[PDB]
Amino acid sequence: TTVLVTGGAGFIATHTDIELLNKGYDVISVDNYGNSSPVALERVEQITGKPVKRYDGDVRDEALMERVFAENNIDWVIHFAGLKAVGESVAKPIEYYDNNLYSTLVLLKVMKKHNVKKIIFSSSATVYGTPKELPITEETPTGGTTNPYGTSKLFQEQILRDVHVADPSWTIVLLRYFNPVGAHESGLLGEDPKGIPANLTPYVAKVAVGELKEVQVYGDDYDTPDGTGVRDYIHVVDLAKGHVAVIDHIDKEGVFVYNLGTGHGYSVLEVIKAYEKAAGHPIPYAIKPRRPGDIAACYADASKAEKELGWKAELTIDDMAASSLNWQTKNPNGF
Amino acid sequence: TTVLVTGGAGFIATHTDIELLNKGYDVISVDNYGNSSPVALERVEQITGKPVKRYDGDVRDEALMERVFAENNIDWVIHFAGLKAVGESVAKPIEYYDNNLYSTLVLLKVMKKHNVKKIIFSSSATVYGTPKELPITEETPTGGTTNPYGTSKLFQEQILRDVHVADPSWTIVLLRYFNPVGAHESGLLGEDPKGIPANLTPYVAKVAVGELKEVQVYGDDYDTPDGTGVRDYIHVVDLAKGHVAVIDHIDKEGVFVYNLGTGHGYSVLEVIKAYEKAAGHPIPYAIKPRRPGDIAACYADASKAEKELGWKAELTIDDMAASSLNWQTKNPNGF
Ligand SMILES: NC(=O)c1ccc[n+]([C@@H]2O[C@H](COP(=O)([O-])OP(=O)(O)OC[C@H]3O[C@@H](n4cnc5c(N)ncnc54)[C@H](O)[C@@H]3O)[C@@H](O)[C@H]2O)c1
Ligand SMILES: NC(=O)c1ccc[n+]([C@@H]2O[C@H](COP(=O)([O-])OP(=O)(O)OC[C@H]3O[C@@H](n4cnc5c(N)ncnc54)[C@H](O)[C@@H]3O)[C@@H](O)[C@H]2O)c1
Ligand SMILES: CC(=O)N[C@H]1[C@@H](OP(=O)(O)OP(=O)(O)OC[C@H]2O[C@@H](n3ccc(=O)[nH]c3=O)[C@H](O)[C@@H]2O)O[C@H](CO)[C@@H](O)[C@@H]1O
Ligand SMILES: CC(=O)N[C@H]1[C@@H](OP(=O)(O)OP(=O)(O)OC[C@H]2O[C@@H](n3ccc(=O)[nH]c3=O)[C@H](O)[C@@H]2O)O[C@H](CO)[C@@H](O)[C@@H]1O
Ligand SMILES: [Mg+2]
Ligand SMILES: [Mg+2]
Ligand SMILES: [Mg+2]
Ligand SMILES: [Mg+2]
Repeated sequence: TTVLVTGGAGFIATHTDIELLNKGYDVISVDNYGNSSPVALERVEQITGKPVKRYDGDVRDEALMERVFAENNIDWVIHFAGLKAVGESVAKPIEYYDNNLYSTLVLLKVMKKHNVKKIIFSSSATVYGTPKELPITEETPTGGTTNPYGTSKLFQEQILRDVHVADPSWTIVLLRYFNPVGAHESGLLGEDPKGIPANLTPYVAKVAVGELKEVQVYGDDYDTPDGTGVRDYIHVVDLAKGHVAVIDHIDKEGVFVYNLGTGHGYSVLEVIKAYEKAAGHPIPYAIKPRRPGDIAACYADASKAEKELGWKAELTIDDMAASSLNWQTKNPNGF
Repeated sequence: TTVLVTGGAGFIATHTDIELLNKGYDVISVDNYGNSSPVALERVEQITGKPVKRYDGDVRDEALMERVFAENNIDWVIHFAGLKAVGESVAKPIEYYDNNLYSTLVLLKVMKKHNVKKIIFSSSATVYGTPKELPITEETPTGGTTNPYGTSKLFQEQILRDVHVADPSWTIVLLRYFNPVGAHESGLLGEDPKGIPANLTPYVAKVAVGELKEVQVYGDDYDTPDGTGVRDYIHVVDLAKGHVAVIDHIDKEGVFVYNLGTGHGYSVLEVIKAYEKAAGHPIPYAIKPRRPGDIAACYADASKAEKELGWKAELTIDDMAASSLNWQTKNPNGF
């Protein structure tokens, strides 16, 4: 089984690459390195002892994607390529909608042309907007998205559903990830964005090892116990294993929806404390205004994925923090 | 004032071109002729005695759209370019989403680059899905769209709203048209799709003049008085005049939403009868299965547009039928 992984050198993709390779799948990456390094793929290869076929370019480049599909026999696609910062998406909607919607459309056009009809889409808890209920299940209504990133994810889900309506020989798996954190136990690979991290834990990790000065905590006036945002953090290795479970167990036509989270919700301050326990010292933070697009609280009921895929997130917020900190200590500037 | 009209040689656009030109606006067309003829623009020029600057190509071609904006000083854009058949959209979702979403995104990218920040978007009663109430007002909730075409229109509206959030110096006018029918009184111009018409009235007109054999009536088991679909038909000349009213009266920043319809609902059989009265003979029809994506009944409350734009649709279903039939009699194969 050959798996094309778009955004193949990113955070979640590189952890997924490892887990796929370790189970005997073949892996091809396509990435433009907007938010990652090609070096991450060397580290995948080093950890696993296995190849990643590497293509360099944009998923919106039809000629490139035609070459990828012409040169390889692809069974599954995992579509990670996208821009993903909630706050940034509010200020740059067109950049988000172009990148995120059109990457998907060029991918699907080329897939259809080669009759490759099995896709895992990297969706997001953001599709639930302000959650109609907590914890969130796959029956919780979607919509009321609060930022163009989240909107783009919900739009993409609908586009994929419409593909199956027009051709029900497709297998479409919509994986709504919560908040992945952490690093591969080896410490050879972890979260390495370009520029200042837009997400919480890489920023916290960098402050803890002295690469950044101060954790910026966006809002303390949310309707949560300590007033900061509450999120379901999941170890990126558990999230990676979920992808392998999908491909191991789903070999039928249809549209399948799964929440991938832990069910445990942590506030921003509780994440900071987890890292402080891991580091053995204070991690400086400051309360700042709310970030546009942010909601108060979201966390998952992931029991559907356990039932149908045999999959559960085992790793704890301490494992997440320790592994993150191990990676960032060994690689303070990343790659 | 210079107005770029994308999809500038299509049905609604050519009627709009006339009304804009007759009020002293300058008009540029960009069109790929997927569903229209370049000859329609000669007829615009002939009716008005005024020029249309003609560009030939795809709105998704960034280099073309960059040339259009570099070569002209554009004040307003009216974005008609899209694929628009409900039933077809169900079978060809990706063609619809590519054409419709990416045309809009390339347009907006180029507009932003030249600081042209006034747009009228050709939206659609389809955004209301199965209407939560009748008649439909701009307060009726959107969503529950039943076909990728309608979905694409609702997605585009949200994208445009997100542009204004990121840059509230924009003027965005979302015009939700109901069902335009008819032709310019001259009979020199009218609805001329490529291939068999996908919409009702051009097909009815062609049957009436003997160009097609039999009106295919899609479903007679809807919850409507005669069981066929019910739509708010609006004379295309009234709809064109609505666009001029927007540009005459709206010169401020913001997002503005208007339903453009008559408030009168007609069944498919009542449309056929209107044409039979206009032709003076039976127009053969046959009851066929439901078309995928179709809803039972939609019609407009357009009083918001009357209030704010001084605009109202005056022309009746008889005017629509007579003018359609006048055009199709003089031009049985169109252009
Ligand atoms: N918390 C999370 O990190 C999270 C949660 C839910 C969903 N997701 C989704 O997961 C996917 C991956 O997230 P991630 O955290 O690994 O982010 P990431 O930035 O590390 O990974 C995305 C990769 O895609 C690449 N890329 C982006 N646009 C591209 C394009 N047009 N062509 C080619 N390459 C492109 C980037 O360079 C990057 O390596 C995204 O689609 C994101 O929305 C992420
Ligand atoms: N009942 C209606 O006809 C109706 C009602 C509501 C909304 N609308 C919207 O109005 C617009 C115009 O409708 P119309 O009835 O004039 O249809 P039309 O097909 O006559 O007009 C659209 C024009 O766009 C062109 N076009 C399409 N895609 C293009 C692209 N990518 N680049 C360049 N040209 C392109 C076609 O060749 C055509 O001339 C569409 O966006 C449609 O969804 C139509
Ligand atoms: C860039 C990124 O990885 N975004 C992902 C994250 O969303 P999400 O926006 O929740 O992720 P963040 O890591 O940016 O934010 C987590 C929490 O920390 C706060 N915060 C964040 C950064 C910071 O420097 N300071 C701070 O206080 C936020 O307000 C929020 O309450 O999970 C989603 C699924 O839920 C994914 O779809 C998003 O792609
Ligand atoms: C291709 C086209 O112009 N579609 C437009 C039309 O939708 P809409 O789908 O209503 O337009 P149609 O002209 O296709 O259908 C009108 C009615 O006639 C029926 N029918 C149609 C064709 C036919 O041959 N036989 C028949 O019975 C339909 O089932 C429907 O009840 O108005 C919408 C706004 O409301 C626009 O967004 C759509 O772009
Ligand atoms: Mg908790
Ligand atoms: Mg089980
Ligand atoms: Mg009526
Ligand atoms: Mg008034």
